[PDB]
Amino acid sequence: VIGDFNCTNFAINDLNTTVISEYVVDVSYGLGTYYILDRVYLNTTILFTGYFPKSGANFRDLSLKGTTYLSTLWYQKPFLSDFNNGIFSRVKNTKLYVNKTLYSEFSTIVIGSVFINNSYTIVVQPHNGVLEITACQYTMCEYPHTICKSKGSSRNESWHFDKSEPLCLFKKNFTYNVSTDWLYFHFYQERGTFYAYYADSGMPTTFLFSLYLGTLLSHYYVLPLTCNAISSNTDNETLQYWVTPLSKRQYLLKFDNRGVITNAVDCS
Ligand SMILES: *[C@@H]1O[C@H](CO)[C@@H](O[C@@H]2O[C@H](CO)[C@@H](O[C@@H]3O[C@H](CO[C@H]4O[C@H](CO)[C@@H](O)[C@H](O)[C@@H]4O)[C@@H](O)[C@H](O[C@H]4O[C@H](CO)[C@@H](O)[C@H](O)[C@@H]4O)[C@@H]3O)[C@H](O)[C@H]2NC(C)=O)[C@H](O)[C@H]1NC(C)=O
Ligand SMILES: *[C@@H]1O[C@H](CO)[C@@H](O[C@@H]2O[C@H](CO)[C@@H](O)[C@H](O)[C@H]2NC(C)=O)[C@H](O)[C@H]1NC(C)=O
Ligand SMILES: *[C@@H]1O[C@H](CO)[C@@H](O)[C@H](O)[C@H]1NC(C)=O
Ligand SMILES: *[C@@H]1O[C@H](CO)[C@@H](O)[C@H](O)[C@H]1NC(C)=O
Ligand SMILES: *[C@@H]1O[C@H](CO)[C@@H](O)[C@H](O)[C@H]1NC(C)=O
Ligand SMILES: *[C@@H]1O[C@H](CO)[C@@H](O)[C@H](O)[C@H]1NC(C)=O
Ligand SMILES: *[C@@H]1O[C@H](CO)[C@@H](O)[C@H](O)[C@H]1NC(C)=O
Ligand SMILES: *[C@@H]1O[C@H](CO)[C@@H](O)[C@H](O)[C@H]1NC(C)=O
Repeated sequence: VIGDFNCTNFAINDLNTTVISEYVVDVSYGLGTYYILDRVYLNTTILFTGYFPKSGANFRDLSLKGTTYLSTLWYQKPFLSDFNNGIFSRVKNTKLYVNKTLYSEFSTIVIGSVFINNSYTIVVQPHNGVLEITACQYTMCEYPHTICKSKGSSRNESWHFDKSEPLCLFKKNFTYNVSTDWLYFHFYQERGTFYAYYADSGMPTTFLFSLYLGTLLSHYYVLPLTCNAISSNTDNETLQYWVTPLSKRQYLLKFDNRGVITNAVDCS
């Protein structure tokens, strides 16, 4: 389980027939890199040490799409994952349509330790062009999940059950371009402070925020999304949420004559 609160008994089983899809990290076009502090480098190559993916390591696609039933096995290892120093995410923006109006969906991620309301859980959730980010003492469900608010779902949304508002260290919204095909994120921790970088356009990420927690984060989980759409019998659309571990690595970075990181090399 994530959490421990019994949010519902409705339509749960032990279905085993789901496996992690995997793909190979390739930073040669600047994927997995980020812009350095407030600096601009031009038409040059730099050696820099930062929280980066290992080149040639695997990404794991942790996105889960459901329709009605939830497997208990989705709420365990290998999906419930160790956070260590941090993670890099490559996220497909699943662009749906209703009456020729565009809607943007992708999986929520939660980052935490015990997921009990005596500890802070970070949550990053899309709301169709608004990225809502919070860090609160959420009463996380045993079996948390989200819904397609655009197309609808056979079950209600539930990932926490707080009746009164919980205590929060952080709560902000960031806009993102709903038309882009991919979002990139770095989430990492150093000396009890969490750091988030993202990009909605291009591959190199840029700083969103940092947050003092004092405590070590230890786990992350990508919430199942339940939808009446997003499948081969209705639209051929898919979720994808690729993650890979960060570590403190030395990279070569190449900046063009307008300060964009165009290429990188993991030196080991
Ligand atoms: C912070 O987060 C913690 C969890 O980490 C929350 O603590 C839980 O809170 C819930 C809701 O109050 C508790 O659930 C309720 O427990 C009652 C007592 O359980 C005993 O009695 C039942 C029989 O009634 C036995 O089966 C059981 O083994 C225990 O011996 C139950 O009486 C409640 O059931 C009633 O309400 C539900 C509501 O859905 C109905 O469906 C039932 O029919 C029935 O009417 C209910 O189960 C839970 O026990 C708490 N857990 C712990 C570990 O304390 C905190 O509430 C939360 N704090 C804040 C501020 O949000
Ligand atoms: C951040 O974005 C969220 C999601 O859009 C906003 O939450 C909604 O706010 C309206 C107006 O108060 C409510 O009617 C909705 O019920 C809220 N939830 C959802 C899921 O839409 C939120 O107001 C924004 N701002 C902040 C500071 O959180
Ligand atoms: C969860 O809640 C329902 C309704 O109260 C109950 O029937 C079910 O036995 C509960 N399961 C657990 C593990 O608490
Ligand atoms: C579930 O899948 C795992 C991993 O392949 C396997 O070890 C296990 O025996 C399976 N159990 C059932 C009942 O399918
Ligand atoms: C960029 O750097 C290369 C290598 O020094 C040089 O040949 C080129 O003229 C430079 N171009 C600009 C626009 O600075
Ligand atoms: C969803 O919420 C509505 C309104 O509270 C309720 O009527 C319905 O029974 C709920 N269904 C489930 C599966 O939770
Ligand atoms: C949004 O993304 C699309 C596709 O990448 C791009 O054509 C468009 O210019 C972007 N708009 C904004 C405001 O960034
Ligand atoms: C999904 O793609 C396949 C191959 O093109 C096609 O047979 C199928 O009908 C498509 N499904 C929908 C809902 O269009």
